[PDB]
Amino acid sequence: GSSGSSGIQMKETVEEQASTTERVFQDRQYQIDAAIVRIMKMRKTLSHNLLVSEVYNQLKFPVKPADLKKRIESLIDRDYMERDKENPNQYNYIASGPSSG
Repeated sequence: GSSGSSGIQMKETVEEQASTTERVFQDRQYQIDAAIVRIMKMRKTLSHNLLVSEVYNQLKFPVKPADLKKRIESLIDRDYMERDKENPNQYNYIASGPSSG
């Protein structure tokens, strides 16, 4: 949604410390799931290699194999992508929604 009864909406901060924050936990999962939905969508049908490759290009940060894979599988079961009867390496687009360009 939106901040709510707010005037301006724009935030941005930069921190350089080995330590790990908590907000970086949600931002990550989103960065991935988002990059996947965006990629898959645009590509009616994409494979694992083509996927992992595209996603990485969209993410300027290294992602773990457990998280990445998990994100995919889920999405697929989230009525977003389907595994080609032939091989589970290929995923087709199913999500329903209008588009402009």
